[PDB]
Amino acid sequence: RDHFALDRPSETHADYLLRTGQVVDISDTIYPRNPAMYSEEARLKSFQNWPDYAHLTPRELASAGLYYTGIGDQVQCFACGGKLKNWEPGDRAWSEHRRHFPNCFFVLGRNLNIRSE
Ligand SMILES: [Zn+2]
Repeated sequence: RDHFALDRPSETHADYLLRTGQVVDISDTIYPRNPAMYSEEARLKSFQNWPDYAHLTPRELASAGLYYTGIGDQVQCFACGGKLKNWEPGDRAWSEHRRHFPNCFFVLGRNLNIRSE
């Protein structure tokens, strides 16, 4: 019969929460387009032999969700898929990433621990 007096009928898990919660962010997926550099450390490898005049720091790029494709000073976002070339002095690595691709789920909430609050 109705074990537990009901059997957790009202809300059980995501599959059930879908009725209201809904997992679909904005109906456009959101999985990384290059997990190879999902971790900051891994991203480091991306900048294997990072020049000294590129434009910005290699790590910072990783922290910004940018993976180097060996194309000179051209970096791209492995998450949403935002490539940017022809950088200039002053334009923050990801600062231009959002300007040309502001729909990056990483840009907004940053992602990763970095709780603080
Ligand atoms: Zn992005």
